[PDB]
Amino acid sequence: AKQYKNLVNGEWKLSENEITIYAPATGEELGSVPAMTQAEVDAVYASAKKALSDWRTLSYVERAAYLHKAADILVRDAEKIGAILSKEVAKGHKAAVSEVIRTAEIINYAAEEGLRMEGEVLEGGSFEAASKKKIAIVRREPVGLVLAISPFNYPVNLAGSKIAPALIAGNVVALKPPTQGSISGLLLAEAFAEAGIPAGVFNTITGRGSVIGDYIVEHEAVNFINFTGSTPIGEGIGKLAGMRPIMLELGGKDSAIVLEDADLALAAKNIVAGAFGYSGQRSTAVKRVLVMDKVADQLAAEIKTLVEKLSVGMPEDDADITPLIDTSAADFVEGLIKDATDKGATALTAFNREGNLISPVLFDHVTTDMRLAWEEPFGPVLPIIRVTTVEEAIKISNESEYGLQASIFTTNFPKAFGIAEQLEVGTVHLNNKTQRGTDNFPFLGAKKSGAGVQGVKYSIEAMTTVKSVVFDIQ
Amino acid sequence: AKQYKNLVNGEWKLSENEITIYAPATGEELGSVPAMTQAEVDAVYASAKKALSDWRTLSYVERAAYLHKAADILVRDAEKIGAILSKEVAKGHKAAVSEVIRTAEIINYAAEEGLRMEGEVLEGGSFEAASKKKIAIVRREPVGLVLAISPFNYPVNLAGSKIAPALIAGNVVALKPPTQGSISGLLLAEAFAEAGIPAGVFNTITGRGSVIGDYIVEHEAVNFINFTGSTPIGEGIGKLAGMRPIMLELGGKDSAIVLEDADLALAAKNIVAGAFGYSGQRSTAVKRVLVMDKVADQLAAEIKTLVEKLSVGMPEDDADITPLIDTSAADFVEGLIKDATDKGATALTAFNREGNLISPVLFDHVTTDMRLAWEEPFGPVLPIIRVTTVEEAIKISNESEYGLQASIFTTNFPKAFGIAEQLEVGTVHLNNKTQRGTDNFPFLGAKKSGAGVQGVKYSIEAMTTVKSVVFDIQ
Amino acid sequence: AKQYKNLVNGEWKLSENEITIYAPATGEELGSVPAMTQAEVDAVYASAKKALSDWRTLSYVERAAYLHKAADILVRDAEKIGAILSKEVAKGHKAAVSEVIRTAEIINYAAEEGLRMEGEVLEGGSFEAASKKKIAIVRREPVGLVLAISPFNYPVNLAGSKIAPALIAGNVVALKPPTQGSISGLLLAEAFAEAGIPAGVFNTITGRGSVIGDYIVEHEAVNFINFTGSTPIGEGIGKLAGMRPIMLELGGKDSAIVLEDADLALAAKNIVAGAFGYSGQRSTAVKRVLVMDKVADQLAAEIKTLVEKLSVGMPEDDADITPLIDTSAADFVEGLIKDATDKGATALTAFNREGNLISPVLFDHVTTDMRLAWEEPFGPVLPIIRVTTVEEAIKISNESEYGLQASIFTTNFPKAFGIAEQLEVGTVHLNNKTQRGTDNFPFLGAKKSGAGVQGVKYSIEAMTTVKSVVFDIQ
Ligand SMILES: NC(=O)c1ccc[n+]([C@@H]2O[C@H](COP(=O)([O-])OP(=O)(O)OC[C@H]3O[C@@H](n4cnc5c(N)ncnc54)[C@H](OP(=O)(O)O)[C@@H]3O)[C@@H](O)[C@H]2O)c1
Ligand SMILES: NC(=O)c1ccc[n+]([C@@H]2O[C@H](COP(=O)([O-])OP(=O)(O)OC[C@H]3O[C@@H](n4cnc5c(N)ncnc54)[C@H](OP(=O)(O)O)[C@@H]3O)[C@@H](O)[C@H]2O)c1
Ligand SMILES: O=C[C@H](O)[C@H](O)COP(=O)(O)O
Repeated sequence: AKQYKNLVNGEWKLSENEITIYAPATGEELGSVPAMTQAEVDAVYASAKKALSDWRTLSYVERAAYLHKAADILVRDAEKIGAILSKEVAKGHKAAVSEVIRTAEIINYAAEEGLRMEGEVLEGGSFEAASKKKIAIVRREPVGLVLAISPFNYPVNLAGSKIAPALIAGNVVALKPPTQGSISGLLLAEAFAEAGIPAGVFNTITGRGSVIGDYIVEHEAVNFINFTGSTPIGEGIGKLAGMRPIMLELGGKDSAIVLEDADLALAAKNIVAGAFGYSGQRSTAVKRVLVMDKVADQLAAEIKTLVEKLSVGMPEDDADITPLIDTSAADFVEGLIKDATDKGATALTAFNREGNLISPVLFDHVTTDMRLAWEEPFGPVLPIIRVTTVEEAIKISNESEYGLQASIFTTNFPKAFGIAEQLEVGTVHLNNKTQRGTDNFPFLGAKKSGAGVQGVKYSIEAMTTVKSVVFDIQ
Repeated sequence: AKQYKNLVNGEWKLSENEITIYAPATGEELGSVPAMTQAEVDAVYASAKKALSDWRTLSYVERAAYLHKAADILVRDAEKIGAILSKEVAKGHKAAVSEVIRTAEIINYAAEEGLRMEGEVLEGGSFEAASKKKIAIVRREPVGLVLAISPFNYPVNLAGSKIAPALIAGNVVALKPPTQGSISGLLLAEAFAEAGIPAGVFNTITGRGSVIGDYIVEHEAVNFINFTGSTPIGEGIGKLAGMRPIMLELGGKDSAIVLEDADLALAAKNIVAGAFGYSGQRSTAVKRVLVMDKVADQLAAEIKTLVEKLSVGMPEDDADITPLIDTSAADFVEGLIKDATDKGATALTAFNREGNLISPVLFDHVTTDMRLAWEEPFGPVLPIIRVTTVEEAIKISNESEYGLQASIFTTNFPKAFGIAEQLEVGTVHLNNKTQRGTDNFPFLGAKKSGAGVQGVKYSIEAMTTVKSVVFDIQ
Repeated sequence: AKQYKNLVNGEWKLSENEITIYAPATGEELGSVPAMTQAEVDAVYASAKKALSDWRTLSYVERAAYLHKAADILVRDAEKIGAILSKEVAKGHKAAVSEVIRTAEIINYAAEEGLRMEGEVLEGGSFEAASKKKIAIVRREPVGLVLAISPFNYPVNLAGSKIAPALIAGNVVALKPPTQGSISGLLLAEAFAEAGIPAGVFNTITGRGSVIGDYIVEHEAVNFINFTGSTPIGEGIGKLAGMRPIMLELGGKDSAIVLEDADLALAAKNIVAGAFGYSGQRSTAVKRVLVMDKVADQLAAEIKTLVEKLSVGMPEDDADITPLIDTSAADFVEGLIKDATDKGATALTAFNREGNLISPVLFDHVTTDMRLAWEEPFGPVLPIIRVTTVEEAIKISNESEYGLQASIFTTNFPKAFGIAEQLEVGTVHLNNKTQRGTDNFPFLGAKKSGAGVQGVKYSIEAMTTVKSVVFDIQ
């Protein structure tokens, strides 16, 4: 309906070519976003680097004021933005509004976290007596221009989680939203524009990653790449970054380890909520159940009953299971479902597909020779893998190339901590689904699941460097 | 002339083929080191990953005890090791012994720093009231297998500065010393072996980086690359690293900014010591003087007087200026000198070369069109560049692709801090030469000078990750 | 003139007796505050300890919301409150409004500082191998009921500087303002009540020292005493506190050391502003100049010219010099002036007194046998003491029983740092007047100038304790 524009050096810019966005659940035309050229990318980066000097010389309190204003505007327009976001990525209406609200919360928290940045004073006399009068005054500085790249499934939340930590520290930022999700990304940018963010301090880039993706990453003007998306794309970003710093939040295949002494009802509740939330289109979703044989039959039945209770419908109706982001995703999920069936897996809930609306499929008796045991579906399908020992569960869990998070369901917490030490993941939730929040907590993935540590204070630290001034007291 | 061996899984192994090492100053045959094959590299990494489990489960004090033992052995054998190191890299005998002692100091300091590793407890109620009973127990863990690569100019010191921080945190390590310097690196390995370091926890790799260099870095078994060397090789390591974390300490072109109110005698003393130490083969060396014109004539004269008193001779005689590491290095330095001369630079001290022993050359009236104004010589040649304003000095300093350190000589310390904020370097020393110490201080380079922050406590943090355990209080 | 009430368990209470409050500059009747009995104090403390359980179990975000709301209300009523504050303690009208604004900023900053207080996870294996599986989860908790006692010269700012840090951490608070200043304190309490602070979480106490003075401190319900006032009164509070924690902000006699290379005009500007602000009725004020004799004549002349131009008049006219707080204070200041004159000091500005309005008196050639060299006047009188060495200045400065802050005026900052290390004070300001701000900086006094460390984050730590939970991983 509307022709959207990029925020470039404090002004709204059209491009010669544009990309029409459609609602994945209905095909409704939502608008268009610019298809930037390489020359327009250069202008965005040139504007950012020119604004950096005056921006980093502002006080922390002044930079924090801008972020607070943008958060206030997001809360004001949460219904407006969430309504469009719901259509753009086929997310439940209420869930879409919640994302906008959560984004404002992260921006506010990042502003107050970052303005309290402190330095250190180190003593030369800690290392050698002859240097006892030498001290080091170590203060934090920005890294420069941060390229922020958000994913389709949380195009606003996982944009703000990068923009706010970067800006408070004195960096300038360019946001590359996902094409499917660029409208919501540009709506987020409108809030920062209305808040008065100085020209060039924050800008947006839109275009198909397959066309301009490598160019925006390879560009020498960029000092830092903060990316959330698929593991293959993250792999390429790692190569193109060279020796420049990066943060990557990539794929996940979070395991849920259920021991013999677990509250099976509580486990089934958390497993189903985490696995099928947003139709399973989340990196921190429960994506495989590793359950001890003794309790597998009872756990599978309780999970099944809850899966049968999930609603399947449209975003406007706040259905639990909504249509997937596009046809390719549904075809990929259907293939994984077909593979499990052909190899003897027991489908405890039935596969059905209407367009790209896939019903929630629960598989039992999944074996490691099935693709569904390892590949990230990003769809509403959950495998149950039976194990005989906790060592096997740890073994199978760590054999995955992914290591984002894991859940352990048990009443023996000392043992759970011991298991957690052996799991090659960033975060382990006890008797709870895997999840990124609360946003002050650390969020990181091991192995192919990412690089660097996020969460608010951790993001700020990652996107800063240090400047040491050393002198001798006389 | 001994046949030296690599430390592999608690055993000392020769290889089918070996590399003969010669003292660069005299041609004396010092011994041979193995020329490992790719399969032998695979065996090293396999051994390390197998030892990781038992090593990381030990207590901090147990791991610290091994490091203290190794440091004690280094101090005991400082003269023996220093004598060979002096010959192998043409470093002054006394300075070579000092390197070994400093290495023991770093190992001891890293052991006591790392054993005090602490985690953090985060409150869910800091972010949202509904999560006030949720807490995150965040503990530190090793990253896994660290590949340490040291340079020829400090093959023992800049090996220990990587090994000890990694080991205390629970990482396993493979050390790839420089070929010219590998004997010294294997002598360091002997100390760790005699200290009883468990088999596979620490290993060595030798071989020409031009044949196995890419292979040891690209190997998927490596979780972390900690490298010190040239910028082009560091640039390639960043690409081959992919998404994996790295630390790079690359080239330097440190500027010495001398203002009109400077103590010229103090500036000349620090500039000469820092520029010509080890014949200028140091990354943190003063490599260009940016001096206000008003004081340039007198500074240049006082620097000249000190340069003329530097001793030029052999490493065994503890000469200030020793022969460069190889003929190519000397040819490169002579090339830079010719470029400056042809373009009109004033040679305050004459260029003379006997073999690869180059006399110390001081140039005045160097211009930005000369290669010596920018390229890292790694030889005993120092340019003086006159400026008319401090702004110009800052601009010329930041025009360099390097940004390791900088010195400011002035009596106005508030203004010196303001200049320091604008310099694109890791560390700024006031009224003192640039230097890495004290080793507890942060050490880092901006732009093409590196990635990550070293210094003991910073090295430990860089080579650890975090493991978060989240649960709800009831 | 209205009859004011105490906030007690969410209700506003009069007492059978009251205390009428008059403007020190005019005798104007401003209103009355209750003269509480010991039994009414018991009710205040009982209500606070009754509310503690529900208050400390709220989330940090919930507690922060109350403080932010209260700060907003103070900004709204800054003109209303400041107008009364100006009359109550004879502070300049504009300065009084500024105090209210500064209080709001401190309340906001404390709220966001406190909600981010983090805990620690400690490793048993850091100390002994046998305990390597034992970890300590250390979290912050409030100390309980904090008694906050504010001073007459900052009855709102130095109340909020205690209330807000205490409340965010989960403490409950009882505010005892000074009698002269009690109205302004109760006006501050109205803001917290309007913000919805739960009943009993924050309360006020007013009354006569002859009835409740020692009683409010001795009461066993009080877990923490946070006091700003005179040193003798602080001494007594320490005794009555027993083993309970306290914070004391007492008197000062800040030295301003002026070296031969100092900018005398800048030094004179800062010395005069710091010494005569609010007629010198501040503990953190330049109260004695220690100047090298070579520059003393020129410095004294620069100070003299500035002192002569200070305005002397009424709070309503924003005069530089306003009437002192009461007659006894003015008599005490006159006595110090007479002693200095009788012992031979040179009066560079004339002494005049109308009522309790004393004109600013500058003395030169002050010797350390004069009372004015040591005793805190709390009036507009400044001595200049000439020295011949820096060592003499340090000795004379440290001979004082006070050690709050000090100023050093010089262009040699390395030397200034060396001097600062030897000065027995909390804070040393270089080329600037002594001052408490910025409020995130530490504020503390050595020797008889106080106990504990204030500034926002330091005040929160002081008014919290830790709770350690230790268990073994299995
Ligand atoms: N770990 C986490 O925190 C987290 C959170 C959310 C999602 N994810 C992961 O993200 C994936 C799903 O999201 P997605 O489908 O949007 O991922 P994607 O296809 O990798 O795209 C992610 C972002 O990268 C951009 N991009 C694509 N090609 C690029 C290139 N060559 N160079 C630079 N940027 C390029 C895309 O732009 P276009 O939209 O124009 O292609 C988009 O904005 C899943 O694997 C999921 O696990 C991870
Ligand atoms: N910033 C610092 O802390 C610091 C300190 C010292 C030196 N440096 C820098 O290091 C440079 C001089 O040292 P250098 O001559 O030893 O540097 P270099 O030629 O880059 O070699 C450094 C190390 O890398 C190895 N290497 C070579 N090719 C490799 C490859 N393709 N892949 C992986 N590793 C490879 C070398 O082994 P071989 O010997 O077998 O080639 C050696 O052990 C200067 O630029 C100096 O500024 C920096
Ligand atoms: O891609 C989705 C990520 O997992 C995201 O963090 C989901 O949000 P949550 O886990 O915080 O609920």
